[PDB]
Order: sequence, then structure tokens, then C-alpha cells
Amino acid sequence: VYQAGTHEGMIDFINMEDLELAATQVIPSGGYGYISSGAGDLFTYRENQKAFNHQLVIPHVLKDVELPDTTTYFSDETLAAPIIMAPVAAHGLAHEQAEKASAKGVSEFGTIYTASSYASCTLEEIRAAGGPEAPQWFQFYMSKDDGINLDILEMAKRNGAKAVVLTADATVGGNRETDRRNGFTFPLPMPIVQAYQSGVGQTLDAVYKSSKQKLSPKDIEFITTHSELPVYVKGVQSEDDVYRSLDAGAQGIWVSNHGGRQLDGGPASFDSLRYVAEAVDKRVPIVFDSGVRRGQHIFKAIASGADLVAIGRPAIYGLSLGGSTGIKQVFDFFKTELEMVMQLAGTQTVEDIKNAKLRENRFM
Amino acid sequence: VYQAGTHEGMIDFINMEDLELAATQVIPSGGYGYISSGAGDLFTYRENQKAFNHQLVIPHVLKDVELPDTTTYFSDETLAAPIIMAPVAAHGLAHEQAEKASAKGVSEFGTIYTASSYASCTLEEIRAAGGPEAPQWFQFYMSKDDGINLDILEMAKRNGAKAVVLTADATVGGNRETDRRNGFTFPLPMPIVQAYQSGVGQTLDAVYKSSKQKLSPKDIEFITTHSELPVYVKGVQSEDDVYRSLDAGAQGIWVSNHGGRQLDGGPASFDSLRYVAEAVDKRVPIVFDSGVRRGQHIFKAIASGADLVAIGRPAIYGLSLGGSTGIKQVFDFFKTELEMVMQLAGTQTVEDIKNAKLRENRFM
Amino acid sequence: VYQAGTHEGMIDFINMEDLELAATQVIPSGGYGYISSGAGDLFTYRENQKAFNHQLVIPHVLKDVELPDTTTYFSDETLAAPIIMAPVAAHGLAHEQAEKASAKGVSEFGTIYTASSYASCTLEEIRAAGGPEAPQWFQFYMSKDDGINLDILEMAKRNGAKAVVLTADATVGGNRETDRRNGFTFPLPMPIVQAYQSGVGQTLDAVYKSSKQKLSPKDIEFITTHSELPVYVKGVQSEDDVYRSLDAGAQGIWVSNHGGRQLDGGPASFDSLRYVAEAVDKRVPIVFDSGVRRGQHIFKAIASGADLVAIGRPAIYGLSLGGSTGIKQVFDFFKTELEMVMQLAGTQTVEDIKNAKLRENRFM
Amino acid sequence: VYQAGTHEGMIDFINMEDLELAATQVIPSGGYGYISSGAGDLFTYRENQKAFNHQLVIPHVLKDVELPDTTTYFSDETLAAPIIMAPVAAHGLAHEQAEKASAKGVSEFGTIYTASSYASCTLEEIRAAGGPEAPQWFQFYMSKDDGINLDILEMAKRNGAKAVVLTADATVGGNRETDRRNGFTFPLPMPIVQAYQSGVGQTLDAVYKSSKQKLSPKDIEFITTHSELPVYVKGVQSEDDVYRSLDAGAQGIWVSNHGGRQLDGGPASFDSLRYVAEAVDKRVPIVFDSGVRRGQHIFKAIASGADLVAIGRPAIYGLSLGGSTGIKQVFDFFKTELEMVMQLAGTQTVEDIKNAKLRENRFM
Ligand SMILES: Cc1cc2c(cc1C)N(C[C@H](O)[C@H](O)[C@H](O)COP(=O)(O)O)c1[nH]c(=O)[nH]c(=O)c1N2
Ligand SMILES: Cc1cc2c(cc1C)N(C[C@H](O)[C@H](O)[C@H](O)COP(=O)(O)O)c1[nH]c(=O)[nH]c(=O)c1N2
Ligand SMILES: Cc1cc2c(cc1C)N(C[C@H](O)[C@H](O)[C@H](O)COP(=O)(O)O)c1[nH]c(=O)[nH]c(=O)c1N2
Ligand SMILES: Cc1cc2c(cc1C)N(C[C@H](O)[C@H](O)[C@H](O)COP(=O)(O)O)c1[nH]c(=O)[nH]c(=O)c1N2
Repeated sequence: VYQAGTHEGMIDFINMEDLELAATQVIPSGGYGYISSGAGDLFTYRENQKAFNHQLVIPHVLKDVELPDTTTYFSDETLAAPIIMAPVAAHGLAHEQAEKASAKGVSEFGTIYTASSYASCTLEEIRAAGGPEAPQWFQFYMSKDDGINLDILEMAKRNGAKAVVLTADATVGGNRETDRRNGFTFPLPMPIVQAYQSGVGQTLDAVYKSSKQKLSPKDIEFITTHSELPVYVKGVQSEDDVYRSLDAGAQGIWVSNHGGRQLDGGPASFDSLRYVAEAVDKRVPIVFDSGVRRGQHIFKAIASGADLVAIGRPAIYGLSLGGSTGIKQVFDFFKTELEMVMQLAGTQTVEDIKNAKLRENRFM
Repeated sequence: VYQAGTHEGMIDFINMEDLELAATQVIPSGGYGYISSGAGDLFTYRENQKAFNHQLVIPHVLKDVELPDTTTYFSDETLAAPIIMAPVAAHGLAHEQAEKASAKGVSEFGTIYTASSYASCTLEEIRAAGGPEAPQWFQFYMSKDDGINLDILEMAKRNGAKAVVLTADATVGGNRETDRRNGFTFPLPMPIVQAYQSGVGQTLDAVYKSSKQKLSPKDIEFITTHSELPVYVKGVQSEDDVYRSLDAGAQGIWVSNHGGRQLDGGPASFDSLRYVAEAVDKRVPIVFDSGVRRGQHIFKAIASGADLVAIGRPAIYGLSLGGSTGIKQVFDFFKTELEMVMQLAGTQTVEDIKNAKLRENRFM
Repeated sequence: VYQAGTHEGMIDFINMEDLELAATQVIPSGGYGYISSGAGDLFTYRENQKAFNHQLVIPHVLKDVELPDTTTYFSDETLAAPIIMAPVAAHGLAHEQAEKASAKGVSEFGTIYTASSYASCTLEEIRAAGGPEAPQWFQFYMSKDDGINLDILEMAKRNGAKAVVLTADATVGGNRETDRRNGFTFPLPMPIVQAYQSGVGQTLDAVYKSSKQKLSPKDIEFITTHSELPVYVKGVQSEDDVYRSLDAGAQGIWVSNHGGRQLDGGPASFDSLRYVAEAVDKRVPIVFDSGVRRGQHIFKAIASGADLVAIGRPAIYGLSLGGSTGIKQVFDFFKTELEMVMQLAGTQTVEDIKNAKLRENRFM
Repeated sequence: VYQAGTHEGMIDFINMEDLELAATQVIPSGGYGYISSGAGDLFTYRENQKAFNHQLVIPHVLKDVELPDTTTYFSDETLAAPIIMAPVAAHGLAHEQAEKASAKGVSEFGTIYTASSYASCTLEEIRAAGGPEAPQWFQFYMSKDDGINLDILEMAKRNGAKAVVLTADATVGGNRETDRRNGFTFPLPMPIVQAYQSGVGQTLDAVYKSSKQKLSPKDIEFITTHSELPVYVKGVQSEDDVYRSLDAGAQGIWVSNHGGRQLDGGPASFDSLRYVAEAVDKRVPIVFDSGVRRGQHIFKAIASGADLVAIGRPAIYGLSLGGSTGIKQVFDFFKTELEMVMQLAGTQTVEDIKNAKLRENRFM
């Protein structure tokens, strides 16, 4: 039987590196491999974290700043910080309480929770665990069947999703050789997608191949027609992808390379953010992820055109060790680091971060 | 007595790195040294594989792609994938069945087999092993004697060669210090070139020095006059070399640095491909090799102007461990990776790969 | 009880690297951690020392130079070399005689001593130890209370400070994870700031947070109004910061990133010096620090627009091992290396260093 | 008593790296330290060998080349190859037969021998050992005394020196910390400079400081007036140094950084060669050294504007292990590698090397 973390309470860590190492003591080796590794030779995965020092934050002086405020007004939401939970499959790999513990902790921190289509809990359980006022978005892995897609969108609406995130960069799985070496299969059901995917004993290759490969702009139009929720396209890393998305009626862009898990030999997401921000030209909101481990990474992404930054692996490691308490402590780590960076950079508010000018590193 | 691999059947590997390591268990150390190493301080050899991340593949989204097709129409041939067997000497160093096993396996995969002038089998055996419908090209190490050169061209014609590949970048051998340390000599005859080279007990320095050093455009004209087969010049890495080749009547260009085995301190072949593709301007087909270990490398070469990509060492390691079955499994590894890359890049067909735009890596 | 170094006399070292290692034998581990480490992942701290080879010194020939003279005329001062003591807190962490030993040694070398607001001695003791003719500057960590700030400025005047250095890049402490791992607290009082900070048993986070966070140009105007001493702004790394400082009446600019102790992910100070020197355009003097370990680093900073170069950690390591004798030996190491560099570069005097042209390193 | 190598005969090596290691078995540790190491943190010393791959040699094809000829016509000399012996002090540190063995071996190879002012033999012994037809140049470390300088120039003339090489980049010694750690002193006299320097028991700092520091263009004019031999200025790495040298009547330029032994933090000599070749514009001959370990390095230097390439440490390691036979084997190693590079690059003669175009490495 697969046994994940069970602790609910405060965890001891300094940074996200010793947290990642500590989680190896509570997550079974196959599950830890699935969470921790990446595609191919890991060039793109390693570049994600390195890329934040391609651009340098200037520690300005005499900026008349104290008690910097991370409070973020986004649509009709008031977030504690411009930091949100990325959609991550199967939280039962990390903690017995799974998405109930992660939705509760992210609700208590006070920010957006993005639910995965491949969750180990129902969306009804995720909504119940966060509470009725918790801001929640729905990440969509589409079926090949449009009847099933209508049913999943009506289900997202019933559960008060405020946006639909169409993940478009995992039409098939990457060459994840750690999962191959481990013979990884999912241990739990995937109730949200149960009409097309059973989860238990399935390879990640089989799971992604059960979803829709032939995604196109018509899929954005389908979601608009049948849900009337704003659509974010996730995995956007070029101008061409921005224009395809906006022309089809997308109301948000989510810059990502899937945490280096997909196409090895592609760019770091932070480098792609420059190209995407120029193409979007503030027409719609931008979410950014992949490689974020420090407050300075969040600051640099927002200065470079992101409106929100999403957290993946670090949140899952905190969940494994401390449940709702532990995942909230990870969000608090990022908020506390962002407050330090804001004071030393000279930015009183999140809007001031957007107006900061980074220096390109000519000696990387 | 020199004893190579003898197994015929399925081999267990994840990627080309663990395959290269596994082959050390079946190839005698001197033969393994000859296959695996490179010239001088190994700068050029190491740069070949690194250079593929000088250019970054964009994982596009909403591209309306599924079941990408690697089928390649080349002249009157239908290939399984745009992936061919490079000319590699003396397959008897790797497997007892030598070029019979490699020609059979490449025929069964369904692509072009390039026979080496320094083969351990006759071209008659290579044609018989592939079958009459197998696409085969003849790689020519020319004699100093034009009578011998006429005889070798008539022999290539009798065996249904569809092209002659004039290898022009090995007029002498490189400074291969692993072969020097090992006291390497060839253990088998070289029947195709037996009129000028006996093979058995000969150093690689002596073998290359027995062939023609003073290659010139007149040699292309000689091959056209006496065979009426299309001539590819192999080792082309600059505009000057393209113009010298085309002005002399070459009908193909093969971009290579001989797998880093020749002039240490020269460029990586993938970097040279940009210069050669601009000079050729689609006037003749381009074959590309040197350093290819992943589907993403094949995709990037084709996006950068290659029509076909040739495989060297990885195919020989598969041959050593599994014979015809093992070499076909290596071609299947590259085809399966290329299908994954095509889906995630958004390319339905091989012609779509040619139209993909890579992003230059400013932070290598 | 905290026990620091006690030796007064000559120390044995080759360079600043073996000196840093030797100091681990006499400084208690918590104090050594506080002195030696830096913020976050240590990118900025490591880049400081690497950055000196971003620009290359040309060893000119036939320059008609011998017995190069480091004598520096600065205001009405005559310095032995263009090399000064940086403000560093709590010298009692390094040596029992603390700032008495460091002020005496720097006075005997014959250069400017910058006293820290967080000193373990009174400014009266620092003035008494240096003697009445010793050039001393006062580094100011301001109170939130303007009455306390007036008292501290009157105290600096009574002790013959010739400049006030407003440190503006430590409004809060950086994420110094070595100090967190060690549970570091200060062992000694901070008498200069005793009206707002007690020092003993306090975290570095608490100490910086007791000083003023909301520094602005109004603070420069306050210091001018109440002391009539020239004001240097310390931590300046951009054109915007130069203009804010000069517009508010600053009479000096001190280029620094606080030895990599503050905002990780920011630039190396030597790289920032180019931007600051262009903005200042010789309107006021420039002091430079962060990463200086060799005479060639001092030469390059002066050629790039610095008038004076400040020494931090290396001086503290020398103090720990040899007291006044040991700190003077560190200044002598830098002067002797600078004389070697001046001879080989072809610069007779310090003004000749300013006119030297470095070559940018295109292959870093 | 200092005991150096004594063997006269053939030595076993593959490349200059295993030769450098083998010499540790026959050269006493202090002498080996003096020969092998460099200044400061060894940035410049390490960059010298790395810098050859800043520019890439194109292996051209169909160039109509065989049996490439390294024969070099230089003034009225006929050299075996465009490869000469650099001036290196005190060959008695390496072999008992000292400069007698090195002059004989370089004469038998058939190239220019540059005698050091700090030789362990007289120039009469060096001339006698090479024979009357051996091309020999005299490297001059000048006295502060012009009477002594006239005597040394008349001595060079009597011994048939064909050029005077004024070494201008060692007016003082670099910070050679291996020699400091070892307490190195010279074990033998320096007869050529005996009027001002005794050699025995002297530090390298004392030896360089006994020679002239205040070198200027007047020193070139002095040498022309009193010897009527062509003057080469050694250590030239910039346009300013070329113009100072030529304006003062220099008839040759020797590009060098003294093998990384002098000013750490300066450029690699191969990178400086581009700047110097553009300034010289073929007005006088150029000699190049520092970091040469491969035939490809010699080829690249000549393609980049050198007329001759000088060898230092590798020749001394060969001398230590095999005397005259061993030093000739090192010159033969470089000639044999240069012949391989010429064949693969497509250059029939040394003048053809000068016309080769390298590709700048954009991904170093
Ligand atoms: C274990 C695991 C599982 C998933 C993911 C990631 C990881 C680590 N990601 C990608 C995710 O949304 C995000 O892009 C990355 O996690 C960001 O990189 P970092 O983990 O922060 O480095 C992902 N994305 C998505 O849209 N749906 C999913 O179900 C999952 N599943
Ligand atoms: C053992 C071995 C032997 C040979 C070669 C290579 C190797 C590894 N190569 C070069 C070959 O065609 C090709 O250019 C490289 O193998 C490509 O680099 P990779 O091996 O794929 O990295 C080669 N080329 C050629 O034209 N004729 C030959 O006989 C040989 N022999
Ligand atoms: C232990 C310690 C303590 C302090 C400092 C540094 C160090 C190492 N620094 C920063 C200092 O003035 C200077 O900018 C750096 O020391 C320069 O970098 P290097 O130490 O030379 O590499 C510092 N700066 C300041 O203005 N007031 C202070 O009290 C201190 N305290
Ligand atoms: C042991 C030793 C001793 C000397 C030198 C070098 C070495 C290694 N060099 C510098 C020499 O001429 C040359 O510039 C370098 O040796 C070139 O670098 P490589 O040794 O080839 O890497 C040197 N140069 C010079 O003009 N007169 C000298 O007496 C000496 N002495």
C-alpha cells in the first residue's frame, strides 16, 4: 500500500533546498522521483533556476520605503502576496490528506489555489476544504470527447472556479527517465477525469495520452461557449503562442515550461517571460512559473511582466512534511523573502515591483 | 583472436549514455577505445553534443497536431524517419556478424544504409544482407590509383548504390591518443579496398595514408564521369567548401566533423550547419551528423537546414549488444524520441520541422 | 564567555585565502560564520571576486617607470596608499582589543579609518587609539529618532570625524543563512548606538530593524544641516542612486554591495562601478569596495573611476591573528601588490592608474 | 647539491601533459615549482592555453594538398618549421648539460635558439654547442649601467647573435606564490650578467630587481647605436606598445605574457595577438608565445598574424628527461602535429597558413 506523509504541524527548514532533501524521508522513493525529476538530460530543468541570475536586481538606496506591502488586488480578489499554488497532480503522493490539506493551507495563507484535473480528491472535496470564500481556479486536461468536456466544465462552475487554465504543453508526456528507472505508476484514482482515466496502476505516458493531443484555438472557443469563465493558456513561451491564444479569446497567459518536465532542449521559462510580456503588452494578466525557489525570483518575474507567480514542487515538499501547516509555511517563506527583497530594492507595493528595471547579466 | 559481440535479440537500455557504458562489457577494450574516443584534447568531440543547446526548441501550444508522422520522401525512397546509418569502418570490431547484421537491421527499420570503404564485409555481402529493395549508399575512400578507383565505382554500381559519399575530411588520421595508448591495429581485412589496403595488423594512421591525400574538385568530376551516381561531399563545414563542391558537380552536401575524430580545435558540426545551410540555399540535399544522441538533436538539425540526420556510435553500441535487433532498437529509440519532440514542438510532418524557428541561446 | 584573538605581533601568510583559513583557528565558529559568509545562495558574494577579471589590465612596456609611488593626496590628507579601512561592526568578534587595535594599526599604516556605528568600542576610544592626527570617518546607522540622530552627529564632530558615511543598503538584514544555522547573536554592547540598540544577545535581523528603514534624500539634508561634514552615500550601484544622492547634497559616493551580505541576485560591485563612474563624471570622490583580495583589484577599480578602495574581511582576519601589527600587515600586503602591478602596468603615480585603459574580457 | 636530469636519449611520451608530469620524477621539487607555476591566482596562466579555442580552425575539403611543407624562410635562414626556442633562464635547473644540451638539440632540429641573459652557461658555450651555422638570438635583461650594457652587446656580436630580444615585461618579478612556498633560490651562476648579478642563492625577486626597471624607448635607440642588430621588443600585447616600439626603431615584435608568470589579471597572449597583428600591419616580423601545447595552437597563431611561434616549458621538460635528444623530440612533436593540422586545414605551405581564416567561437 502507498503510504505518504501524515504529519500536521510546523516543520523545521532554512531554504527550499534543505526542504527538498527532508521530504525524501517521508515520500516513498517512486513518488519522490515522480515529483522531483525532469525530462531528458535535465538541461531545461536546471536552466529554470539558473536563469533568474540572467537579470540582476539593483538594490536602490534612499527610496523612502518601510514595511513593504505584498497585498495584491487581482480581479475582485485580495491576495496576501502575488504568489499562487500551481496545478500539481495527485497530492496523495505527498500527504495522506492530499488536496484537502493543500486547499486548506493555501486558503488560510490567503491566495489562489489552482486544482489539477489529475487530483487525488474530487473538486467538491477541494472546494469544501478551502471554504466558500477561497479563490480557486480549475486546470483542465481535456478529454477527446466533447460530451465529457461539457460535463467537466459544468462541474468546475458548480464548484465556483473563477478561471479555467487550459494546460497545452503536455499533449504527451516528456522523456522522464527517473520514472522509467523506477517503473512509476500512479497509486490513486483521478476522480475529476474518471470518465476517461482511472489513474490506479497507470503510467504517466498512458495518463497524458488518454487526454486530448490535438489541442487548437477551437478548444479555447469551446470553453468560452460552455463555461463563460476566463480562459488562461498554460505553457506559453513565444509571441506566436500569445497571438494564437488571444485571437481565440483567451483572457490570460500562463508562462511555464512545466517545471522542466516536458521538452528538454527548450528555453528556461524566466527567459521566455521577456518575449511573452512584450507580445501581451498588458492586454491580459500573466501568470509565471518554473524554477521559483527565492523571493528574488518572484520579484524579478513581476518586474519582467508577471502579475502573479505560481509555486510547484516547494509547496508539495512542505505539504509532505507538515500538511496544511507545512504548505502555508512554504507560502510564508516566499512572502517573507519577497518583503526583504522589496525593502532592499526600494519598492513599497507590488505595483512598484512592476516598475523596477533589472540589469541584464553580460557575464553569465 | 579478436572476439566481438555475438547476441542477436532485444537489449535493455534507457538512453544512449547507459547503452555506451553497457557496450564496454562486450567489445574488447582496444576496439571500444577505437569506437569511443576522439582527437587531441577532445574539445571538438565534447562540443558536438553540447552544441545542440546553442539553439533552443520552442514547445509551441494550440498547434492542432496529433500522431506526428516521421515518414520521409527522399528522391524515390520512402524512409521510416529522416534518420540514416553513417558510414563507420570495420563493424566486426563490434559484432561477429559485422555489416551483415547492421545492413539487415537498418533495412528492417526502413532507411538508408551508408557502407564504409573500410567495411569488414564485401559490398556484395552488404547488398545480400539488406535485400534488393534496401536503400544503400557507398562511402568512398579513394585510391591514389585511378584504375583502382574505376574498379571500385563499377563495383558500387553492380551493388545498386544510389549515391557516392566522398569522405574528404580524413586525408590523414587525427591525433587519436586513446588508440596510441592502446597500440590499436585493425584485426580484420577491408575487402572493398583490398587492391591498396590489407587491413589486418595495420594502424589507423597507415590505413588513412594508403588512401588519397590530394583530394580536389577533379575527384568529384572523376566520380561523375565514371559512375553517373549523385556525389555527396562529406566533412563540409563552411561556405567556401560548399561552393568548391557544387562548382565541381556535387549533388549533395554532408555536414560533419567525423564525430570529433579528426581536427581538434575545429567547430562543433551543429554550429557549422548554419553556415552550410545558408550557402547551399536548398540547391541540393543536406545530410548532417556528429554528436546526435537525442530526438531533440535530430529535430534541431532538420529545423536548421538538414534533410537527413546520420547516426554513428550509438548504432554501433546497439549492434554490439543485440546484432540486427539491437541496431534497429537504436533507430527506433531516435524515431520514438523524434515523435515526442514533434508533438511538443507542434510539427505534424517532417516538412513542418524544416519550417520551425529555434531561439538562439544567449546564455550558453 | 566569547573569547576572540589575543596575539599582538607579526603573522605568517602568503595571500588573503590562506589568511582567511588561518583565522578559523582563533575566531569562535559563530563569529567566524558572521564575518565570512553572505546572503542567500551566495551568487552576488562569489561574483564580487570573480568580477575583477571581467576587465583585463594591459602590462604595457617601455613606459619609463621605476619605484612607483602609491602616496595619495585626498582632501588635506596624505595617505600611504589609496586603500582605506571599510566600516565593519563589532571588531571584538575578531580580537579582544577590538577597534582600539584596528584604529591603531590603520593609523600606523597611514590611511583613513571608517568607524562603524555598531563598533564594540566608543568613538572616543577609537579616536584615542588612532591619535589626534589619524584620519577617521564616521559610518552612520541612523535612529528612527531625530533627537538621537542629532546627538550621534554632535558626538562624531567632537571626535574629529572628517566625513559621515550614510550606509543606505542595509535598511533590513539580508537572508544570511550561516548566521541562522549557527543561531548567531552579538556578544558585546554597541556603545555609539546605545540610545536605541543594546547589542548583547541580539540577532543581526533585530539590530538592523532597530535602525531607520525609511531612509530618503531628506536624511542627507538632515546630516548637512546638523554636522556641516561631507556626506558619502554607501551602497550606490546605479545612475538613479547617484542623481538622488547628489541632488540631496551628497559630497561623495561609496560603491558597494555590502560584501555580498545583503541582496542576493544583485550585480557584483566592480561591474556596478562602471555605471556609477559614468553618472558621477568626477563631480565628487568615489570610494569602492566588495571582493578586493589582490593589488590588481585595487588597480582595476582606480582605473575604472574609484579614488579610494576600502578593505573589509581581509583586514578583520589579519586583526584576529596579530592585532594592530596584523591589520597593518594586511594593508602592507595590498600596498606591496599595488606597487608590483603599477610597475608591470606602467603607472608611476596613483593619478597615472586613473588614466589606464582596461580591456573588456569577451570570453569570461 | 642541486642535481638535475642526466639522461641523453629518446624519451617516451604521448602529449605535453604526460611529458610535464614525467619531468616531476627528474627535476628537484623547488626547480620544478620555478619552471611549472605562474603569478597570483593563475587566471592569466590558465587562460593562455584555453584561449586557443576562442578561434576555431576550419577543416577545409578538396584543397588539393598532400605532404605539407613546414620549411620556413625567415631573413636569410632556412628553418625546419616556424617554431623556435623561447629564452628561458637557468637550464641547469632541468638538465646537468644545461644550455649546451638545449642549444645542440635546437641546432640539430634546425631552428632559431633564443639565449637567456640568465643562462647557466656562457654565450661562448651556447655558440660552441650549437655550431657556427646555428641561428641564435640574444635575449637582453639590461643593466642599470650603460658601460655593462655596451659590454654585453659587444659580447652578443662576438657570438654571432642575429637579433637582440629586449624583454620588457619583467621589470620586476610577478607574485609567484609557488616559489614563495618553496623558498626558491637559483643554484647556479648567471655568467652573461655576472657584472651585476651573481645568481647563486638569489631569489627571483632580487634577480629581476638587479636588472633595469626604467626601460623606455631610449633603450631601443641605445641597442641600435651600439650593436646594429635588429631589436625585437618582447611582452608586446597592445597597439600603444607596438607604436612606442616601432617609433623607437624596433625591427620586430614578440607577443607574450611571459607564460602567465608576471601580471595576473591580464589577457591571454593569443587574444592580444589580434590587437598587435592589426597595429603592426606586416611592417615587421611577429614572434608569438605563451600556452602553446599543440600543433593547432601554432597553426592558429600563424593564421592570426605570427611569423614564428616560440616554445618554453614543454622544451624544458623534454630537456630534463632526454637532453639534446629529448628537446629535439619536443620540436619534432610540434612539427608532426603542425603537418597533420596543415593537411586537415588544407594549407600546403607556411605562407598558406597565414591566409587561413579562423571562425570566432561565440559559445566559449
Ligand atoms: C509533481 C508535479 C505534477 C504536476 C506538475 C508539476 C509537478 C512538479 N505540473 C506543472 C506545474 O503546474 C508547474 O508548471 C511546475 O511545477 C512549476 O515548476 P516548479 O515545480 O515550481 O519548479 C502540472 N501542471 C498542470 O497543468 N497540471 C498537472 O496536473 C501538473 N502536474
Ligand atoms: C568507429 C567509427 C568509424 C568511422 C567513423 C566514425 C566512427 C565512430 N566515421 C565517421 C562517421 O561517418 C560519422 O561522421 C560520425 O560517427 C558521427 O558522429 P557520432 O558517432 O554520431 O557522434 C567514418 N566516416 C567515414 O566516412 N568512413 C568511415 O569508414 C568512418 N569510420
Ligand atoms: C563582518 C562585517 C561587518 C560589516 C560589514 C562587512 C563585514 C564583512 N559591512 C560592509 C563593509 O563596509 C564592506 O562593504 C564589505 O566588507 C566589503 O566587502 P569585502 O569584505 O572587502 O569583501 C558593514 N558596512 C557598514 O556600513 N557598517 C557596518 O557596520 C558593517 N559591518
Ligand atoms: C622557467 C622559465 C624561465 C623563463 C621564462 C619562462 C619559463 C617557463 N621566460 C618566458 C619565456 O620566454 C616564454 O615567454 C614562456 O615560457 C612562454 O610560455 P610557455 O612556457 O610556452 O607556456 C623568460 N623570458 C625571457 O625573456 N627571459 C628569461 O630568462 C625567461 N625565463
